[PDB]
Amino acid sequence: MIVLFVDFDYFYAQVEEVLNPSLKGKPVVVCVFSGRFEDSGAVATANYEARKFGVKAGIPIVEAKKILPNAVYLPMRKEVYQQVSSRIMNLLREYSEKIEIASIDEAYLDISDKVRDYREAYNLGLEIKNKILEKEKITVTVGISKNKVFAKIAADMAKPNGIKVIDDEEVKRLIRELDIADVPGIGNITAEKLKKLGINKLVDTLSIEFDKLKGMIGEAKAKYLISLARDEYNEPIRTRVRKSIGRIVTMKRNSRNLEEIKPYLFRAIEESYYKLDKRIPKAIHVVAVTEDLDIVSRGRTFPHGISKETAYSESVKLLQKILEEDERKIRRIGVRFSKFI
DNA sequence: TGGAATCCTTCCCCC
DNA sequence: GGGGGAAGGATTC
Ligand SMILES: Nc1ncnc2c1ncn2[C@H]1C[C@H](O)[C@@H](COP(=O)(O)OP(=O)(O)OP(=O)(O)O)O1
Ligand SMILES: [Ca+2]
Ligand SMILES: [Ca+2]
Repeated sequence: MIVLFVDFDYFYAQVEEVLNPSLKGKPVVVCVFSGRFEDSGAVATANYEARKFGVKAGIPIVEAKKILPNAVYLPMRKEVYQQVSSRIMNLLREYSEKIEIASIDEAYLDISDKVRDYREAYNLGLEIKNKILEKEKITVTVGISKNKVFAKIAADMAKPNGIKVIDDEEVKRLIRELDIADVPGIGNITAEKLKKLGINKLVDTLSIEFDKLKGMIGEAKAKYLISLARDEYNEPIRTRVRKSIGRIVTMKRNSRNLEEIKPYLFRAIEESYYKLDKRIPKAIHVVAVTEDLDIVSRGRTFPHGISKETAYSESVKLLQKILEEDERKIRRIGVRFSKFI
C-alpha cells in the first residue's frame, strides 16, 4: 500500500496572499477578532514570514501585534478558504478515487493502483504540487509512505513547499528514532502521560503491559500506538461523513443573565440552520465556554427531526439547565446539531 | 477563536 | 453479565 498526503501551506494566509498578491513577502496574520475590546481574539494562522518570529495559530492578536506591530492583519474569511479548498480537493480526485478529506487543508489519497513504487509516487507528488500551483497558485507539502500516519509525518518533516518519502527502512528507523509527541493523535496531554510511563519513542510502547497502557491513555489510543510500533498500522482511506454541524460565538461581556445570552444563542442557531442546508438533525446540544475557559454542554436527542422553531425553544431550556447547574459566568455560547436523518 | 471527529466514563433500561 | 443507547466530557487537529 502507498499513501500520498497533501497539506496546503499556511493555508488561510496563503489564500489571502493569492487573492491580494501585494501581500507576498510581508508577514500576514489571519485573525479571529472576538469583539470584546480592540484586538481581542486569537490568530487563526500566519504565513512563514510571521511565524519565524513566533506569531502563530493560538496566540492572542494583542500578542502578535506586540511582536510584529507592522505585519498585515486580516480578519478570517472561512467561506472563501472553504470554496478554494473544494476546488483543490477536486484536482486531487483526478489522481485517485479513494480520497480522505481530513480537514479544510488536508487530504490522503490511496495511489496504490495508480503507481508502482516510491520513484513513481515522488513524480505523481510533483505532478500534483505543480498542477495545484498551476491551477490555483497554491503551494502544498506532500508526504508519501506505507500508511496514513507516516504519510502525514513525512509532510510535517518536509514543510513548507516540500515533498518527502518515508520508505520502509525509515519507517523502522522512525519507530525507534521519532519522538512519540511528534506522532499524529498525540497532544500535550497524552505526551505527558506517556513520559510518566517512560514511553518517549514509539518503540517503548512494546516495553509495557498492554493493560497499563489502556489504563492510562485509553484502549483505542493504546492499540493505535502498538500497531504503529509494530509496523502493522494499516487503516484505509475512507470518505469522511459530516456527522455534526454547529457554531459557537463569543459574547461581548461574560454574563449569567438569560436575556443577555439569548441573542448570541439565537444567532448561533440561525447560522447553524443555514449551514445545515436541507439536512435534518434529531439532536441539539448547547455548548458554553465558562469564564475560566472550561466547557459545559447540555443536550437532547429527539425521536424526530428538529424544526428551527423547536430548536429555539429547546436551546433555551438547555441554556437554563447550564445556568442552574454551573455557577460560573458564560464567556462563549452556542449549539451543535447532529444525528441527521 | 473556533469547528468537528473520536473517544471515554457513566448512567440507565432491560433481557 | 452484557447489549445498546444517551449524555457530558476529554483530547486532538
Ligand atoms: N489553532 C487554529 N485556530 C484557528 N484556525 C486554525 C488553527 N490551526 C489551523 N487553523 C486553520 C488555518 C490553517 O491554515 C488551516 C490548516 O492548519 P495547518 O495544516 O495546521 O497549518 P497551516 O495550513 O496554517 O500551514 P502549515 O501546515 O504549513 O503549518 O486550518
Ligand atoms: Ca497545511
Ligand atoms: Ca504533537
